[PDB]
Amino acid sequence: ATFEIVNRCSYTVWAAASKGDAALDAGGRQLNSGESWTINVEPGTNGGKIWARTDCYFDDSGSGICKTGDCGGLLRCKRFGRPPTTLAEFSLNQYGKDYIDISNIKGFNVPMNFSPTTRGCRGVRCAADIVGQCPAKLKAPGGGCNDACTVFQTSEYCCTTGKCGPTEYSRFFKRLCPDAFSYVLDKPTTVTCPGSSNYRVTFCPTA
Repeated sequence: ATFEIVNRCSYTVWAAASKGDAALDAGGRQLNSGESWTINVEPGTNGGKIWARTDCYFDDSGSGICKTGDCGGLLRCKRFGRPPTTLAEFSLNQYGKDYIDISNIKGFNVPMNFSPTTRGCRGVRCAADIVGQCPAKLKAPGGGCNDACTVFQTSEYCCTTGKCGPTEYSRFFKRLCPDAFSYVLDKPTTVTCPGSSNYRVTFCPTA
């Protein structure tokens, strides 16, 4: 499947694409404002994510740090990123269908739009100014708005027991973006698309 990853933000992002134990395509690439990086994700990829990293430094080997979404210091992500990360999440060719979402379970750093570029299904977006509105106790000094699991490490916020309900904090994310996951047991905002659909993810889709 083809994912086109567009940076509409006014600032540079370092895009990332991983399934947790490996890269998807090259794993990470810088996107200046307006740039696009096109990737190929293997059919059948289950549990893939794309995200943006902010305020990154990399040496000539591709080693360094990012203030949000750092994946073990690598330009070319093998692993998931350090919260806070707005996540575009997808499992493809799962019994004939593709499943996509955006999640704020791991916080929010950059606004995003996740949309098919083929027919049969609708996109989802989390565009609101979550960083600007972020509860004081959730604010990430490095930038972004952490998830309460990250901050507070409780069974309730992190759904450790598979039993958890909404919280003031999940509800904050949910108010700003009702079409993204806010906690582990949120009513699902997963969209079913045709198997082998294609997609575009856009950072800062409105601004």
